[PDB]
Amino acid sequence: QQYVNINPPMPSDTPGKIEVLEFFAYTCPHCAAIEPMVEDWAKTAPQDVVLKQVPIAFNAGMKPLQQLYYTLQALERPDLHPKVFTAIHTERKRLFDKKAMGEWAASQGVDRAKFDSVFDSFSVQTQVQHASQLAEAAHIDGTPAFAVGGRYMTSPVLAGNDYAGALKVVDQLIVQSRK
Repeated sequence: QQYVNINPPMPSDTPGKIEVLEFFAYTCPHCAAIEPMVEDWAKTAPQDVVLKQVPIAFNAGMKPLQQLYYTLQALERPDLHPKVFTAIHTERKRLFDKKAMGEWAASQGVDRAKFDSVFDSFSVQTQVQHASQLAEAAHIDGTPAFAVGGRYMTSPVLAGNDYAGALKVVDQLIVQSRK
């Protein structure tokens, strides 16, 4: 009813843990709205569950925003991740290409040369490719969306058009994923 099956199931990337993938995009207003609720949910999630946030690209212009996510993670600035949403949606900053992104990161204390180097790195390119591979295998059709255990997919729309309802379904799917 409030979720769909992923067939064939996706293989697990975290032994002994149930993976929850939140597929998101920085440009998605609902991803921005749900982000603090996801961060709060992650604080109380079961210890055998791991949350991964996976940036997606439905058109090629979204690929720099995938690179931005993995660049901030590689620079060990996860504090800047929620601030990207705020900068784009509340402060109306146009953080849509590498140049604007690097200027914004530099204003946040990131060395510009390191940002630019990491943004172009093979490691980031591989993570972006993997993010799009995961979205393809999970049969993504919008954001925000949640894949649970590599086997089930839900979203606020599927869970009765409600953010908290989506996370309640995620909780139900976690129990199901343990069998």
